[PDB]
Amino acid sequence: RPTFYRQELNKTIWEVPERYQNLSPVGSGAYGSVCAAFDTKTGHRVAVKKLSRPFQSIIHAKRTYRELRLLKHMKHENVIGLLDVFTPARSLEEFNDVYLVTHLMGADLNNIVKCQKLTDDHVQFLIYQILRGLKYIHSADIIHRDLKPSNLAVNEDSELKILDFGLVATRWYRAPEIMLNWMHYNQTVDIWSVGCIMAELLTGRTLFPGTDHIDQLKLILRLVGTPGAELLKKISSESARNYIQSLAQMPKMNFANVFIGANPLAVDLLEKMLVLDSDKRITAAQALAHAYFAQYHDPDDEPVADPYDQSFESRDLLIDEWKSLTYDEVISFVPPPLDQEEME
Ligand SMILES: Nc1nccc(-c2c(-c3ccc(F)cc3)ncn2C2CCNCC2)n1
Ligand SMILES: N=C(N)NC[C@]12C[C@H]3C[C@H](C[C@H](C3)C1)C2
Ligand SMILES: [Ca+2]
Ligand SMILES: [Ca+2]
Ligand SMILES: [Ca+2]
Ligand SMILES: [Ca+2]
Ligand SMILES: [Cl-]
Repeated sequence: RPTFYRQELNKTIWEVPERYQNLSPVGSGAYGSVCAAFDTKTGHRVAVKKLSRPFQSIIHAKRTYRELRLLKHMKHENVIGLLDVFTPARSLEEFNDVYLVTHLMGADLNNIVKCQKLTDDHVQFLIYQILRGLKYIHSADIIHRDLKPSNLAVNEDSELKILDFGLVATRWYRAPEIMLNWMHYNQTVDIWSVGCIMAELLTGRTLFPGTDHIDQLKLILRLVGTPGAELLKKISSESARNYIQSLAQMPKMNFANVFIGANPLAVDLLEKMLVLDSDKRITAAQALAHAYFAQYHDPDDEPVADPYDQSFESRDLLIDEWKSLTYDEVISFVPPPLDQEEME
């Protein structure tokens, strides 16, 4: 049995195994807070997330289970996964805290594009990695739905992982079907976000920096043009349909005149991502085959996910049932090998 120690971090007590040393706060995460740490077992740097009040209500309890199940399933180099999961609890009766461990990623995408004019080759690599991770999570019928630079973790060598998938926020990267609440959408909501992110990496400017939902919609329509009646099919609110229908008709812009000086292959990819019709939007797997990524693309190294059983999502269980199921998942966790890759 590991010896734990207590340390106050972010004005609360963390209780962690001696294995993890030199904890230092590196910001909030989804439903928790995160500390960097040194794993004395492997000499690796890790990030430890302590969930906040994981069993306070059935909402917290189910999202705790959801997140632990999801992270236990994710095994991809561009997707956050688990090195460890622990609790100071000695039994289910004591079980009230959950800590999740992953490799340390020092930055997010906003740290990369802020004070640096990125080269096109570097933008290619960053977007390629997002799409590789999206192909994987999408293959398991998991969608991010709120992909944005602050949800892309990046290390010192621009290696990137998607986080907080499948779970006041900026809406500047959200797919229009999400932001304004369409009755049905698909996995390519995330591809819209990639388009917005890529545009910003190329120009240094946020593509659609709207001040409210209506201002953001008008910015979007100025670029991609007014939608046809067909897309009104997806909007339930009559007042919203009436408003959009009421707008003066706008032509789609030629993206080549918007992204002056960009790689023409980048402009072509943006044209395929930033389309209002989500059934016309390029998929992650299709985008990986686009010539923009030719120097990185490798079909042998763009894997899909094992099937993921989400049948628990339709079920209402009691707090103590979610808590016991979560405890089961903590105890059954099998840490991965330190080295899980081989030369191609
Ligand atoms: N520094 C770093 N490195 C890796 C991940 C995170 C992380 C996690 C997280 C998720 C699961 C897990 F098991 C452990 C940590 N959640 C939010 N963040 C963010 C903390 C600051 N914003 C960017 C990343 N932070
Ligand atoms: N001000 C910005 N950074 N973006 C707003 C934009 C700029 C141009 C491309 C699209 C459409 C239209 C012209 C309005 C987005
Ligand atoms: Ca390769
Ligand atoms: Ca190896
Ligand atoms: Ca490596
Ligand atoms: Ca090969
Ligand atoms: Cl599974």
